[PDB]
Amino acid sequence: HWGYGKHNGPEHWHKDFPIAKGERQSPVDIDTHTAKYDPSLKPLSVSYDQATSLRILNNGHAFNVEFDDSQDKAVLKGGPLDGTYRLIQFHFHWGSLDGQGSEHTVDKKKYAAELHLVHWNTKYGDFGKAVQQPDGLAVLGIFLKVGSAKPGLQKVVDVLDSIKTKGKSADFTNFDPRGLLPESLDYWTYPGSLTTPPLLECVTWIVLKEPISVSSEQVLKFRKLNFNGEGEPEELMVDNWRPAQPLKNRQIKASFK
Ligand SMILES: [Zn+2]
Repeated sequence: HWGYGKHNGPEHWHKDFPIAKGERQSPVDIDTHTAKYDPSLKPLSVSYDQATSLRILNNGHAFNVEFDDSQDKAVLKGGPLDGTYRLIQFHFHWGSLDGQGSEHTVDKKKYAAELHLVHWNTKYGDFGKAVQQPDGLAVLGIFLKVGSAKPGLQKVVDVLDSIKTKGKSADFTNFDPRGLLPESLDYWTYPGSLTTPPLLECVTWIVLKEPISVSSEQVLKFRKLNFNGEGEPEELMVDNWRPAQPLKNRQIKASFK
C-alpha cells in the first residue's frame, strides 16, 4: 500500500490515486513575490477555547491528535472561508534532518516540519461527506523550525513513547491546541487537496507565514516513532512529507502586505 518508501512513495501514488496528477494538488511552493495581497480576505478566527481533545493515534503515516467534533467546540472561520469548520484532528509531517520535513515550501525553503490542523465544513454534516466537496475542509498549516522549545508541544512529545508503532493509541484529553500557534495569524491561502491518499481536492489551505520554534530534542522524539506495527521490522517514521506539486491554474493570496 502507499507510504513514503522508495517503492511506495509519492512518485507512485498516482497508480492507485490518479487524482495525484490533478488540477488542485497539495502541497505547493509558495512564491512570496507572486502571491498577491487580497484586501477583501477577512481576519481569520481561530476559536479553540472549548476544544476537547480525546486521543492520540499512530496511524502508520503520522500521529493524529483527535478531537470531539460532534459539536462546535474548536472552530475555524473567517479568512477565505464561508461558514464554520470544526477541528477534527491535527498531525505533523517531518524530516530525517532539520533541513527538510515540510510539505509546503516558501520560496523553495523547506522547514523541519509542518503542523496540519484539519477542520471540516459543518454544512456537510460529517468528515466523510465533507471530503467529497470542493469546500469541504480547511487545513491550517504551520511551519516548524528548530531552535527554542515550544512549551505547548511538550505534552505531545512526551506521550509518543506510548504510541511508538502503527495502530497504537493513547488517551489524550485536555490538550490545548492554542499552545501550538505562532503570534501572528498572517497567512497565505489557496485551493488544494489532501496531501495523503486519497488526495481529494476538498481543501482550502491556510498556511501561516510565521513558523513556530521547536527544540532539537522535541523533533528528535518525533523521529523515534515507527511506521511499522509492533513486532515488525523497525522503520523510523521520518520523511513523511509529500513534495511540492504543480500550481497549475491557481493563485496564492496573501492576507498581509
Ligand atoms: Zn498533513
